[PDB]
Amino acid sequence: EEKAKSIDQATLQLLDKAKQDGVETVWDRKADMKVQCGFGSAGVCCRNCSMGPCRVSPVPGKGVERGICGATADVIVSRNFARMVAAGTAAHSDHGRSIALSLYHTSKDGDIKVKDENKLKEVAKSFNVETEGRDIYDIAHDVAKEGLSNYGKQLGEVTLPPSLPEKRKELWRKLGVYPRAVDREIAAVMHSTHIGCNADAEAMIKMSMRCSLTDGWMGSFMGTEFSDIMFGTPHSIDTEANLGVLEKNSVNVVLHGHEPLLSEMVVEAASDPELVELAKSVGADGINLCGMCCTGNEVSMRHGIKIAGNFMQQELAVVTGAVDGLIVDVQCIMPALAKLSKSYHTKFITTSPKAHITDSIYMEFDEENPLDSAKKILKEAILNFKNRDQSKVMIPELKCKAILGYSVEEIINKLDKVVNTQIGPMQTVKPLADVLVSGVLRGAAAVVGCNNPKVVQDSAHIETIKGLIKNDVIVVVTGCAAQAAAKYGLLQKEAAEKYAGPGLATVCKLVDIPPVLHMGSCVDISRILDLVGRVANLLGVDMSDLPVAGVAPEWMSEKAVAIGTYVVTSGIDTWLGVAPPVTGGPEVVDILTNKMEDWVGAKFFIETDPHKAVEQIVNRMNEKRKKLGI
Amino acid sequence: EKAKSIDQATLQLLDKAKQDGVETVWDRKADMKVQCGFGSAGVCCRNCSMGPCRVSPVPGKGVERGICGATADVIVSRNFARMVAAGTAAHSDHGRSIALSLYHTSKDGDIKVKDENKLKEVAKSFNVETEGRDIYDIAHDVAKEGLSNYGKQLGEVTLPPSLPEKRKELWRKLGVYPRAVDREIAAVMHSTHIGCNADAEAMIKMSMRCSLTDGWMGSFMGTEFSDIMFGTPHSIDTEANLGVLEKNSVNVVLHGHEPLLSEMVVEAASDPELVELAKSVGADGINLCGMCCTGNEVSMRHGIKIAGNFMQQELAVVTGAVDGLIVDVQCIMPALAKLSKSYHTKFITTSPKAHITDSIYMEFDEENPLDSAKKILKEAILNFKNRDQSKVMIPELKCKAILGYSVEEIINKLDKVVNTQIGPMQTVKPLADVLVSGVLRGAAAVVGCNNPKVVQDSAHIETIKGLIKNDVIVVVTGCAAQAAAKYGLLQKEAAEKYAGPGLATVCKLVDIPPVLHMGSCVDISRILDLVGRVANLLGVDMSDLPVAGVAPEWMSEKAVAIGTYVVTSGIDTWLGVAPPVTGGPEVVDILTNKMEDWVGAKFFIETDPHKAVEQIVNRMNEKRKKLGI
Ligand code: SF4
Ligand code: SF4
Ligand code: SF4
Ligand SMILES: [Ca+2]
Ligand SMILES: [Ca+2]
Ligand SMILES: [Ca+2]
Ligand SMILES: [Ca+2]
Ligand SMILES: [Cl-]
Ligand SMILES: [Cl-]
Ligand SMILES: [Cl-]
Ligand SMILES: [Cl-]
Ligand SMILES: [Cl-]
Ligand SMILES: [Cl-]
Repeated sequence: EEKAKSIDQATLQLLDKAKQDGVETVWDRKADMKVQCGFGSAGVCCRNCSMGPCRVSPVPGKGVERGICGATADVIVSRNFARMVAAGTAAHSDHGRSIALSLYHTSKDGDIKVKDENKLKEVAKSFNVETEGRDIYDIAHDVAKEGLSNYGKQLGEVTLPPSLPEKRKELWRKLGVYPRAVDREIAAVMHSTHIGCNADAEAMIKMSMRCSLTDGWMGSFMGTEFSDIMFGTPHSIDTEANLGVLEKNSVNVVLHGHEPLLSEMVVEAASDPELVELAKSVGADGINLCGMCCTGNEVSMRHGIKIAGNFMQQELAVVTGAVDGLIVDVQCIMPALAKLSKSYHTKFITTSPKAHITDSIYMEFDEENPLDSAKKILKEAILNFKNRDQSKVMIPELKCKAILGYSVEEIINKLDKVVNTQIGPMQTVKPLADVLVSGVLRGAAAVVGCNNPKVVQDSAHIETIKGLIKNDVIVVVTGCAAQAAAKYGLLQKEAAEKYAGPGLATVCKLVDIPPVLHMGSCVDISRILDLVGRVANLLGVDMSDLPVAGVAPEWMSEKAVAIGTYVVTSGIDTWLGVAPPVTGGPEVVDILTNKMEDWVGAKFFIETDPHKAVEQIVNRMNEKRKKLGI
Repeated sequence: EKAKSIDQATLQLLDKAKQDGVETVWDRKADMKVQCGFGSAGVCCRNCSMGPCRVSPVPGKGVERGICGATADVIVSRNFARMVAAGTAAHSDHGRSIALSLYHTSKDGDIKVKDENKLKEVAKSFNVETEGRDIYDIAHDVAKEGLSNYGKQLGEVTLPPSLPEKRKELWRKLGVYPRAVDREIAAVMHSTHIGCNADAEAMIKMSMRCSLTDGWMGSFMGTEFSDIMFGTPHSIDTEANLGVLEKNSVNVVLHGHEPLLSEMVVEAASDPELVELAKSVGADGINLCGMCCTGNEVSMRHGIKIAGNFMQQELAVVTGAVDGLIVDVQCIMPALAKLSKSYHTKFITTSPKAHITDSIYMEFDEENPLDSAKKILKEAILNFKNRDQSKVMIPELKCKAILGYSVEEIINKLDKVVNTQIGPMQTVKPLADVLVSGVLRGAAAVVGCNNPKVVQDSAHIETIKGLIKNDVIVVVTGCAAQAAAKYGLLQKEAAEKYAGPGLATVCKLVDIPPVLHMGSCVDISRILDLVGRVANLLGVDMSDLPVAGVAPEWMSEKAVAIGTYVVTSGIDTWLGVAPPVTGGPEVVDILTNKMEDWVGAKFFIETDPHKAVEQIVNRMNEKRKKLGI
């Protein structure tokens, strides 16, 4: 009768417990919202000044046509869209900015240090920083200074990655969307969306495209590249996923958020002899560290830390009654966790001055003394195990194995296994390019995205991934979408025979990989751009000429909008499972889902049905294959 | 039905607009009927696709939290902070463009260093050497240091000297000291994103830190660098209101905010070739008029007649005499594109930052600025040939006004009341003297745009008139200054007609009107400078002086950023239009109560201007008693 809440049995079990406990969840608050405002849902409501609030008609020819200022529905909708990109870009901007500042404070006998010297030497080449006969920390600081300039330089040209084809750069230049400093483009969009500024849908949407580029090729890239320098480049690693990872007799410390420095220090803190003994003093087996959302992906990729769950599972993790400490930093942390943690012994600890949540324990993460600060927070979670009500604990016995760490460096290393020593070249993406041109693999898709109560949890993610791998399309995943697959069991070597098509199953067996490749967090989507870029450069074509696609089956965050925008602007078609608020703007719908193709060689596709989406992705990929002659 | 405006010229053309069958901002306001109450109270959130969400502004009843679990106070505080971030961004790009122009100055170039003295003083603030060096070498170094304040990630930002050290340490202690301009905008846009900040007090403090990068930096730099290249304003005469348009002349109206284009269109209007072209088409000459901030910037430095303010822009086209309406960015109603189709007027858009569909687009080349301005102005001149003199109607109503009261000019004027054998010269001591003596009960700043929720110019005039009667010297900027220019308060004659005993006496001695026009809103930085200078001269903080700010009819997000930095700077601010904060009880308490305990000043929302004037006078007397003056 009522639509299912989720496809995961562990999620469905804890949802029943939440009802019996009397607590409210995101699914319950969705029902409370009832019918959602159509004006806001169509994007035709404007609040960019105090002359309104204005609400024009989404159906042209009837109702109120213009806003008080004169803005038409297309103007209102295009500005509303722009601001989402600018907000999404800002979330990834501060993320990478913080990583770069950490790189600037690295020392040989310090809490934060350079782990991957080889990666730093390569990154230093792109930023024009010398490496010959110099201290790795002196290079790291000069690189950090050059990287930080990309955020607010007002003169000169910005440094872009080598994987970005020159054809794509020239296309942006001629279109007028070449990126500038990161914070500069955010201000540019915010200024033009102000009352009495831009009133042209095409120009506004182009401003968002320019802004979104500073996220994917600058904010996220540097965030990913510098994280690999300081914490290590990820490689194929095993781990367990789903809420079944929590242990009843151990202290459970769940890390949620996005910033990787705090989670890297809580991992090291879990290995301090004093803290391991304090856990035993309280009556625990040990310290069971778990992750959720990006911060969890960033730790499972590098240290194989177990994943508790994705975005909409964050409330149900507390409902298990086994989370002693829930340490959060920034982004995608539902404020409900403060009210929910009151009904349990769980301690909700906020650490970033960027994300303060009312009625929550606030323990600021001292970046000057990071390891000491991490130990102080972890100690509080350990001591809280004393207040655990073991009789009311209920951790569903449902976990799944998964393989991740599939960075571009790791994928290239694995592809070397299928290269002949006497013929083929080494450490290049050629094996992947060869399989795509031949036609063994119909194409390569990137399923990324969040969880939305408008879609059954994980339903569209699994249906979409399944359908693509069945049609010989290798799938790469990141963020909550990657976790959704890890929970189902698609991130396993044995998933190739079970779900992959004829060609993909052959490639999986030869290269020895699962049919779905976990490439990391949403910031790690820059690795997908890097991979697709290398394939394009190796074949001497632009990214728009390859049979590639991006999918966001379930998405909410303004970050997903910026991600989609920079993916389409980079030349990769993107399918959206959740419809953005553009319905009321006919010109905006035409631009996003049609005219855009003429500007960047790619377009948006809105499809809520995942079965129809895979049909469209395959047909579109084939169209691009026929044009290229492959 | 309520009156649409108090100005007779405006009411006359509103009748013509009806007869011509054209739409105006007032018509579209009526069409919006009962505007939404969730958006009005600020309890509607669209920061993620899980929404839209709408909680109840009335605690206890209706939906309590959003889908993510965000309470009303969070939703309201995030919505308020985004208004500040947007307002700050608008001024940021304005000043940034000015700093880039300062970096491209040349001895034999279109953009030059007109005020060398000001640049030398500004160089001291940025720690740039000014001894035995080319003025353009100093200008480029000052421009580079100014540009750093927009995106420096390491080190501290440079703030102007007028800012008291007490105020700086107070911001530091509160955690709202300013970082780079664009960096702070990113910080607000980030913390407002789903799953980030969910504390009203923290969010409102983040917005205050962001707003400070607008007043003491972008707006301050924008004003300072503009005075260097285009000249520092001094007392000048001009005429205001739509009566300034001439039926037998080429009427070129400059609307917008950017000053470089306007400055170049003025220089272009003197090109012999363009002067003769105006004669070839059969005109008396080139009648240059301005509107909104851009019109203020040109009227402050060149006395260019002011056609009107924000809600009069459509009515300027309705006269049927505007041959060319050249625009750039900020507050250029998009309605002008459709409205211009009913008349011969050529609506020209010149900025890639503000493209408007169905408008003639002539990009203003910043590499060849004078040649670019000449090419745009030529199109406006040639359009005179397409005028239909039978459908023209310019109200025979204009007003004389005096403006150009920069801090330098106010000080220069105050030196005439200083004995050659006692007080120092070029200081604000005479103004602090009258304020401490009690002759001037205080000093209020009336700034702001125009909103259909309020009768056009009604609150501006009633507030200004009421403050000057109660011996409170009034300083004005933007549409509020233009409103006063049209009424006739920016005249020396207005002191005897509308000012109190003390203020009328001071006006007679200093030889000034009772209301001083200090420029555009980027020129509100002059108000901060002036108040800051008085605070430093008296060895106190800005929150200790009997000063206040008023926004009787605001609407722009810039106005929210202005108000926020004015309160954060220590000056109490009154709002004539209620912002979208009603639905957040904690947010209301923070802005209108706890803020006083954080920065020594708070917000006051009052729609009735007569009540607002009483509240301002009482609050000033309260601060005077605490100081013993
Ligand atoms: S503010 Fe807009 S989106 Fe929100 S409830 Fe009102 S009309 Fe709908
Ligand atoms: S900018 Fe225009 S559409 Fe938006 S609230 Fe203001 S008058 Fe209405
Ligand atoms: S921020 Fe919260 S209340 Fe707003 S749309 Fe998102 S989930 Fe809903
Ligand atoms: Ca890079
Ligand atoms: Ca393995
Ligand atoms: Ca701490
Ligand atoms: Ca100065
Ligand atoms: Cl390669
Ligand atoms: Cl009327
Ligand atoms: Cl019209
Ligand atoms: Cl006409
Ligand atoms: Cl002084
Ligand atoms: Cl009157």
